[PDB]
Amino acid sequence: PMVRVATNLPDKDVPANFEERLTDLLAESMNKPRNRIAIEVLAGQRITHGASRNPVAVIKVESIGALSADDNIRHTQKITQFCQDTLKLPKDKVIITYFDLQPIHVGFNGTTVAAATM
Amino acid sequence: PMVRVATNLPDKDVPANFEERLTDLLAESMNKPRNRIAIEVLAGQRITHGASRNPVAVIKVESIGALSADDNIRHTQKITQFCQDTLKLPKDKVIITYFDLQPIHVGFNGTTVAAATM
Amino acid sequence: PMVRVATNLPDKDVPANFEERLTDLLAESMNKPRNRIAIEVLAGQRITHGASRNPVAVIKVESIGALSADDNIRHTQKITQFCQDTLKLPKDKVIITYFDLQPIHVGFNGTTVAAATM
Repeated sequence: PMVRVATNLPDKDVPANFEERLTDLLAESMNKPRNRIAIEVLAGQRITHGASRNPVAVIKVESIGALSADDNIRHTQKITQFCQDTLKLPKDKVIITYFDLQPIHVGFNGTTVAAATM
Repeated sequence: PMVRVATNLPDKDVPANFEERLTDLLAESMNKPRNRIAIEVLAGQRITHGASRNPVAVIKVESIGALSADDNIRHTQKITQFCQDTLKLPKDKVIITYFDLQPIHVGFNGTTVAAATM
Repeated sequence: PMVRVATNLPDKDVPANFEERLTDLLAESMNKPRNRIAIEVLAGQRITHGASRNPVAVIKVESIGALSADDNIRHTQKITQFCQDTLKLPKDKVIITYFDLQPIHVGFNGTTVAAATM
């Protein structure tokens, strides 16, 4: 999985262990190995939501599978709770988009994922 | 809708009301509520286009629906004109990608959009 | 094509000609005109991969076509080698996601790509 978390909160408000903890959280929720998870954090960014500059997170989650409609209820519950706990954001200020990828559309270790599997 | 505007123009050149005005513009063009629209602005960024560092904007627009081929002619006309007016970019220096999302692939308010609707 | 390269390497480690050279590389690999290629570079960014803060690049490549499973083996080989050469990253620290776009989903020069073609 490839995750991007952007927030208008300043960088000082996104704890140093945010990425590590989110990695563990998503490994469990998505049934994915921790070593296959990348997390980008972009803090101190201009973001509005309904034209408001109040604290908000906008998140993208890409993965080959593990993103069924049922799965995504679980990931949204967990990611949202995680952001509430760590970033102190309200539930309605965590916006997540999921991208369900084909293995022919991911490059890693110098070739596509499809080319490295059965 | 979730919108990301990246530009190599410095932040001082992206007016404070850019996000608010773009929100109103997209609410009208896309027939979406203003409160359902998030806008990220990333200025002062390294971007080339045809290898040139001239002023350019690269924009992503995600939405559940409202992105038919006909709709996207309208949004492109409006977003481009908006960027010409506010950022003083030429028409051929505004690049937009549209992502038409399923409601099972968006998390908001702690669950998926699909789980919150009829 | 619209390319985004994010790295936790500092900006000083991403050479000034990175974007120009990547443009030439992708023009050849993808059989696309250089003038149709935009490259965003975001360096000095927080990124972890398997919870590690070691040097890594996370890359997105969007294009109308030119992204067949066979094509993507080639682009991944070339982009990865390019990042090894210029950014001194290990092969297993270059992560790429491909997005194969419809022409109705790209705006350029004030209208959609579909509206400008045959």
